[PDB]
Amino acid sequence: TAKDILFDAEARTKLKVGVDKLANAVKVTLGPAGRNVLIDKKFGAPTSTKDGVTVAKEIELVDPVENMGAQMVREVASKTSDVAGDGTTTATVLAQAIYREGLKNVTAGARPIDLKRGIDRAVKEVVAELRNISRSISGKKEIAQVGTISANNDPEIGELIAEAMDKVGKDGVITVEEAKGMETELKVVEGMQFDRGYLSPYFVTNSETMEAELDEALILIHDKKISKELLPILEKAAQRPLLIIAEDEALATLVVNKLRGTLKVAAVKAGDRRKAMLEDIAILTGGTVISKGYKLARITIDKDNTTIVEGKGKQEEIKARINEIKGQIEKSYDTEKLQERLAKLSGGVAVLKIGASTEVEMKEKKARVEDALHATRAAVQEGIVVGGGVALIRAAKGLAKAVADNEDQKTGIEIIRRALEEPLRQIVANTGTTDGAVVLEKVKNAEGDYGFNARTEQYENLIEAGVVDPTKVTRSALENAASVASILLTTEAAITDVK
Amino acid sequence: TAKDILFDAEARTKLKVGVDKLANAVKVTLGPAGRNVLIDKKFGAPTSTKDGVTVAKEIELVDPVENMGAQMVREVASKTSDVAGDGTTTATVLAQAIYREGLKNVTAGARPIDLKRGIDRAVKEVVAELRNISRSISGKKEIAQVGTISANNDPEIGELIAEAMDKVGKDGVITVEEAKGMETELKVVEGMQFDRGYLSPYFVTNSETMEAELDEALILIHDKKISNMKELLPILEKAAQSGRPLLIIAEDEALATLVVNKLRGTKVAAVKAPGFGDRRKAMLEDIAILTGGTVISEGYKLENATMAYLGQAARITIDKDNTTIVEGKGKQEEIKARINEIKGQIEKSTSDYDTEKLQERLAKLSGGVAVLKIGASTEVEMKEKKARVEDALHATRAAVQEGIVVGGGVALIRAAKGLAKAVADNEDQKTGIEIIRRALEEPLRQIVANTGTTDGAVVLEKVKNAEGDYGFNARTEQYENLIEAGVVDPTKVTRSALENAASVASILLTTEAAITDVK
Amino acid sequence: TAKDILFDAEARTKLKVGVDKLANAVKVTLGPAGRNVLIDKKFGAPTSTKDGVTVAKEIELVDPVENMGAQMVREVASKTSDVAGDGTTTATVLAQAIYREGLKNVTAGARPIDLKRGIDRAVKEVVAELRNISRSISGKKEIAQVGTISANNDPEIGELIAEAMDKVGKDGVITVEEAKGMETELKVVEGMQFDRGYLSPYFVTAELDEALLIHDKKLPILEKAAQSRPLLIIAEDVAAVKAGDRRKAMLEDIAILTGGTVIKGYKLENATMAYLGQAARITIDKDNTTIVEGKGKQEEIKARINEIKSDYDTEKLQERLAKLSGGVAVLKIGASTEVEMKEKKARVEDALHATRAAVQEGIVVGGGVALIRAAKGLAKAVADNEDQKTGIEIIRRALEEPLRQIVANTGTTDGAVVLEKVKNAEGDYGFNARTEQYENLIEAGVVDPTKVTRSALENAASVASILLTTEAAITDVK
Amino acid sequence: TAKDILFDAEARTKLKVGVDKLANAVKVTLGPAGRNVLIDKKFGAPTSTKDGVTVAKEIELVDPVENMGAQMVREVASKTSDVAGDGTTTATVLAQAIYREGLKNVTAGARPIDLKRGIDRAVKEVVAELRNISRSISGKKEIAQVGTISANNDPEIGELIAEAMDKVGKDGVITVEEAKGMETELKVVEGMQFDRGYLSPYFVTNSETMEAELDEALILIHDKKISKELLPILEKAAQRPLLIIAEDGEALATLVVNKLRGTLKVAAVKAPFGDRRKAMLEDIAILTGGTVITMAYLGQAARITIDKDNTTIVEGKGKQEEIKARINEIKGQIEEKLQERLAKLSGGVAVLKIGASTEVEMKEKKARVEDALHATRAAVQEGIVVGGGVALIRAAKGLAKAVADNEDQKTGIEIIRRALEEPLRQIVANTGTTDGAVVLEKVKNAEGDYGFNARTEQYENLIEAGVVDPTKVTRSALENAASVASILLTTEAAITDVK
Ligand SMILES: [Ca+2]
Ligand SMILES: [Ca+2]
Ligand SMILES: [Ca+2]
Repeated sequence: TAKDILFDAEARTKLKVGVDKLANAVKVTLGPAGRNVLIDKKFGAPTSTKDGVTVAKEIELVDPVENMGAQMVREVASKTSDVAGDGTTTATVLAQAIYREGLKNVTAGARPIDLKRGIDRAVKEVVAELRNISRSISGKKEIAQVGTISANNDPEIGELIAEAMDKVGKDGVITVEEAKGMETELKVVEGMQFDRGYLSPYFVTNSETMEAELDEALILIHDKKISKELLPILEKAAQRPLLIIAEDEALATLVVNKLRGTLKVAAVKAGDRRKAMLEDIAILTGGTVISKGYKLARITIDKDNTTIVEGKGKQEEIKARINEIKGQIEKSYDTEKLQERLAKLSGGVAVLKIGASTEVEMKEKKARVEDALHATRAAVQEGIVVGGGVALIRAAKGLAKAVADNEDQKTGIEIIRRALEEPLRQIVANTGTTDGAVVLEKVKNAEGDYGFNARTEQYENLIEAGVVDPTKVTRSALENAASVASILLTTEAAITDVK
Repeated sequence: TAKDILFDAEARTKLKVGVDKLANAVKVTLGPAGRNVLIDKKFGAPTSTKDGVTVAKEIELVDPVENMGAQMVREVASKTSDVAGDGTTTATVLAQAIYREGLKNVTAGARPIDLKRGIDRAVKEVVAELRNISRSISGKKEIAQVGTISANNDPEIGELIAEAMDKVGKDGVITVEEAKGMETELKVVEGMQFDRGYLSPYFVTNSETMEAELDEALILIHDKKISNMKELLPILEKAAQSGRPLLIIAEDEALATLVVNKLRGTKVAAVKAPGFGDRRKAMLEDIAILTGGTVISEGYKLENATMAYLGQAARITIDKDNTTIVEGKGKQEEIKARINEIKGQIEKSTSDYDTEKLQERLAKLSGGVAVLKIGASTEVEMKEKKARVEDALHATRAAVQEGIVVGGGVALIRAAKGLAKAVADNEDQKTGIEIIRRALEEPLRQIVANTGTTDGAVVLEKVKNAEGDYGFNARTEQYENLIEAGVVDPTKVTRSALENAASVASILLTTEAAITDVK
Repeated sequence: TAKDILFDAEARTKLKVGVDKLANAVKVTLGPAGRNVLIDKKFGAPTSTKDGVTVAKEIELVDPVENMGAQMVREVASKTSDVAGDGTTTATVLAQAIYREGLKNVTAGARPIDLKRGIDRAVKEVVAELRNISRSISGKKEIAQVGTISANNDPEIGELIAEAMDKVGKDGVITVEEAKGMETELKVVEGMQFDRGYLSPYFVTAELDEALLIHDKKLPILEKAAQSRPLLIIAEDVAAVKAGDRRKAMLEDIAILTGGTVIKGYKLENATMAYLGQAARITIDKDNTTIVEGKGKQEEIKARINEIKSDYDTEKLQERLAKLSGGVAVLKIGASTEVEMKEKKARVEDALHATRAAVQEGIVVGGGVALIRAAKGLAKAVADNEDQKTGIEIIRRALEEPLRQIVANTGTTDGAVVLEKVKNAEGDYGFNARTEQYENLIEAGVVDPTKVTRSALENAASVASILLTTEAAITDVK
Repeated sequence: TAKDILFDAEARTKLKVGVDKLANAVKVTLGPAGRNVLIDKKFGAPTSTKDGVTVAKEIELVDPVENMGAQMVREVASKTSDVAGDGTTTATVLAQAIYREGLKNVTAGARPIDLKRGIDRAVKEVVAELRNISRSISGKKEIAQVGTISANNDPEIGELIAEAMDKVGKDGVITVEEAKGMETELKVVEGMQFDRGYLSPYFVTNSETMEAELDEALILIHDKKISKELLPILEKAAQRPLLIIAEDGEALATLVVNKLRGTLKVAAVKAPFGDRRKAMLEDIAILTGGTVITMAYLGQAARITIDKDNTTIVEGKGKQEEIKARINEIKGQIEEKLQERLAKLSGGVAVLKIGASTEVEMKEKKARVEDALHATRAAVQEGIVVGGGVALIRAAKGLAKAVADNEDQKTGIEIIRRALEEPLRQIVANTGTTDGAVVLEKVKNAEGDYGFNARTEQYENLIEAGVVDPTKVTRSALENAASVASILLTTEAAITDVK
């Protein structure tokens, strides 16, 4: 269709309006002092949410140029919680500050590409200093402590996550499921996980976790493309859910039936490494690959992940596949990919069964366990830092190592320096305090983990009081915010359809 | 869809208009002097109602942000009369007062978070003082006295409610049904109650009470989710040959078939199974042996279709929060054996948790269901006094729990004495406390205002300077002793009205943004 | 659906506009001098009517709040005519006057509730005095005269009602059908009638010969009884009629008069057709169901009478004795042509209904004079304050409105003098709008049943009291 | 339908508005300093691209006359990247500058046709001088250098391109597929290609590459026209896709509906004229194992790729002695186009199997090879000039040989003179510096390969620094730009439908 094109300053200023509309909406929920946001419904009472992810997913604008900038910062900041599980709102606040002060200097005559270089060099040094203050977590002692903090002072949850990672390892597969009663238990079952996600978002079973739950599901292994093709195998299977695994018209047939009352299915994709894993996935679930003269318990489907929990094969035939994998190990960079498959079959999947007195309390703990698990998995990888937005301020000391080739690149370093204070400035601002300018000054002049705690409105040691953020959360927020702001600063044109 | 966003003062002020539109409409019906509200109808004469709940259900606004505030106060205040049986309009009047005075101070420089803390600390002390001034109701004598007051001075109803609570206890299951004649009687029949709702409001039989009533219904017990609408077709078709309604008890768009089929023609309802996990499979058997049927586990829904496996009961009532099975057709023989089985498992007493967890299951099959059959000379007279029994029953149920206090809004004023124990960390928190102090007078000030007098300021002064149960009775327009005169409220109603009102008023003060779709 | 809300003065003022629009349309038809109203139709010539009820049923307004006030008065004033024969327009005129003066004082600062208390106290005393001046009607001579006046001065119609009420009694069942010829014949036939009626609007046909089903509780017999005779279905659920403690006792009474039995050891699915009571002819319209010649056992019906023959309950089942022992008189009216027959047959039904009401609560002077005479009872009305006293005064001036509208419809501007000459006079002296002369209205034949007059005032004060106490009007957004 | 007509200057001015909107949007992506362009999406985050080809395809205008000017320049400039593999953005920048100065002199009173004559004489001289300063590429040493440059300094890619051209020759057919594993290999099979592509774009299997890919399809040779008729033999092979090769309407649309729907994947390609087309039909039979005009008459093998202007068959179904029998028959005629007939079967097709560590890196490396392969074929053909827009400035010395009859024709010569420096002026402008006027004068004064490198923002020798463009790219962008700009200068009327 026809287009409307905006150029340079007129395009960048209108993008700022959309970025500001997104940020100002989500940033009021930042921190423990975050305020309440009302999201209207079509009928009934509205939704009261203090979560910044809920507010962000509802943000949409009438003006397409403003909506572009709002959707740009949304997609980039959303990639923070994908590999971490927290910090989307922090990245959004940072992205607004980096882009606001960047445009001010671009208007002043600074080169946008030099401001980008100064930002990119400043970010590498802030992350460097950020890892210097990072404290790694390993062992069932301090792992259970991180899980207890993320579970809001629940030591029984921390040990459940600690003893789970002591079986399959720190890189192992951990799954949370509902128990059969008050007792919470931990067991390990045969299963694997790969990096192929769902083909369409319409396969999501519950928007709470954005996953797809298939209970007692049949598995279909196919090495060819999709575009349905074979009705009888698919139609007769509807007489238990079915997971279809192919190499790629037929997708629309599965989406309509997914929303339909019956025929509940999901579609997940799978060189020669894929041919061997399909037979390995079929030997685990007892199925048969179709490639080869073939003609015609729980499965969790995430965005980037697919996990088969307790796939039922033959116990002896699955172990016979293990002998073939390690047998080829002794016969050989190429051997690294083969040993990965060895840990998937023999490693298993640790399942965390959570239960409570009532059903609403059983789903209460399951919500906290999945949150505590996701945060602890990130704390084991890149470590932990001080929360409350202080770690970004402490990491500002590393800016002295940033080298600016000219004045404009030095300005970009100053933009990052002033942006690091914005998350803490907003956390104090959400308390309704008019003195928040002094609060930032005391925390900045201090050292270490000393900072302002917005929950009790008291100055104390944040790590000692349980206020901490995963290092992966803090560094990803700054990297993503600086990424989207640099793309918007260097954007000379904005193209959109005509209404 | 694209969104429009309001921020801070502009959002809170727009939300206040919706709360005022809701409150000003419902509050004219408060008290015995409450005035009449005309509600337009599609065709014919309009509906005249003095009931604040009926007026509240009709309130809807064109402005999306204003409608949000109106629906916020509506849902939270509706929870007052949900558990306590009354107090919805009082919760709305209190919510408008706390929110109005709250917004005045926010624009004056007060932090909303410290106001909320001052609000919450004041309410905890006012509820505390309500507990101290509350008279606990116990014993067959005064229970009938409370039931007589709630019945509008009918001694027969109070004695009937008191006798019902004597058979099944305080927590027993009591239902109100129509009788066959002028004689009012009480019948205790075998049954139980579990908390589960219908899977869709379209199953509701009588939209006035929002209940699904089934006479001589068939009970289908299944422990797994049904998404099929295929394997269940032969057993559902075999129920059409019987002609009696069907209640499907399962774990769970297959429910859309039964919702549309029963709405447009031929009469069945479905609810979720009670509990979960291993405790669900055991309760489904108790809900089976009681109704005279068997559980379908892994038999199957497709094959093995037998009406002997289906249970049946005389009457089954399903509200949104609960499902009641009255007079199950299961024989008394195996029911006695099921009791000794659970009592034998309770005699083992292994885990301290499972000990009382199993007794909750035993008490449902032991105490049964007490049925109150109400009748009169004419059919229209029975429907009048049947609604009075259902109101008097729910009022007495709440009176036995938390006690009773003085009505006429005086208990809220008397409970202000507890504000001296409310500690304030700063002036903003102290401001939130005096916001609660001025809000407690609002229910009485509105009750007096509904009399039409301009002297309400003087009436509020006499009652506050009075002592104990002395207050103004808006019905007779006389200063007297309200408890001696029969003006009383369950303590649960009064404390829930203030708690809910302060809850929704605190959320709106802490609301910095309002998101709504573009028109 | 979103709503628009009005409060207090704004709400009640717009409600008054709708009430004024309804009253001003119907009140021009009041009295014998009432004027003419044209009602548009879809195609052809419009309908012209002097009847206030016809104009009332056509009143619908575009403004929802104004329409609510019009439908309020319409529904309440229509209840006056449930059993009246007249008086629907009078109740609307009274409701307009009470509500107008009510709002007028509410704006002046009077409490609406104190006005309502004064209104209700004033009505009880007016109705009390209305019964003191009322004259009871009993005996075939007085009933024949009242029936003649209700027949538009037809002496034989009044005698027909009197002789029919002479054999079956004052409370007896009287029905009207069409004669088979010129002769108008009255004959007492066996049967009973109750107050129930058809459960739906349809099946008007309801004339059923050889009815040939009594079911107390909530299928194959319908197809069985169809071949071998229209069936009547009496149950609590080719015609069906609805059926507390005295309900089942009368089910056996109908089962004895009919040749069947009540279908609780009887199942409606397994019930034989021999249990179906068969009568001669059944006539069912809306509020009544008439059974004629139930064809039951004369020995069983005579035995059930002896079975019947502690205070209000003893007289409750004593009315069932009049069902079996008493009969149903049939009035068959005929003439030379069908146009003169069906018209005269409708005049008998309208005259019988008025005569039935005159026997119950009595008769009072017409022309709106009874409401003015009954104003003397207001001296017994006790006022607790000045606001309630103004409520007494509202009713006082309201009672003059019906007579003032009758004189206004004559087109004269002298109606103010006619109202004063009536109030200064005592007794039955009044103004006859037919001859436009002063005379005694009872001797002149101008009279209304006391039930008609008291119901118009009680209903008018009722609907006007609700509107004065209405603080809110909620309507759907356009 | 009714029309709106604009005449002369009124029509040419409106066309310029559309030309400017196309150029100004695409030109910000020109050069290594090119800046991002945000293109809106129906839902989700918008597309951010630095590619001028992606931006150009999105430009569409509301005004009909303005859209004509944008579509004229876009289609003509797209022919640059079609044959030469690149330079479609440069052609748009040149066409904007030529048409801008053209209209400016037409308003000054210069005859448009003499401006066109002056432009065309100048282009022939600039292209001639561009050939003089070009450097021919030959041998495995020079080809490996060009392939490594187009691969962003990846010696494995440059050597593979030179090795592939070492077998099939300079003009031989080279195709790129995806390898079955980590190892990158090379294989040669017996195949041929012809200049006839697909009949309809709806047969495209893969998008954004403007092509169609048939994996393991069947070939049918038909000498007549296809207008349901031959359907009886079509469903016999429907129980694998098939490739129909015939002279061509009615039944062609039936295959279009079956394409987008996904039932019986098929593609139609015109037969390669007269007796010569039937002669190549036998070569398309014997080599492909089919029979000219039954399931025995349809050959097949490997994968068939179908471009717009091209179609390729791979590896054939023919027997080893069967292909040699027809090769001896064509070689039977001794004593100019008959040599190209036997150069197809005997030439073969070189298949490039590209692979990487993961599946995501393979498609990034594969597209890198496909761009390098297309860039190398232009280097071996017309040579290589200096990049960075310097070759257009150096070739301006050839304007002395251009003979101008009158002043208007001399004006056209100078229009080309000022336009040749426009691409370099835009590359420096994309850096954000306001001093770019100095960079242009400093490069113009220097001689040879000395020019400005916008990647490092420093002056150097561009040929030794890796900055180079194929001569075919530079000369085509100028010839295409001057072509469309001359048509618009001579356009006296613009006719378009009424809205
Ligand atoms: Ca809405
Ligand atoms: Ca209407
Ligand atoms: Ca859009």
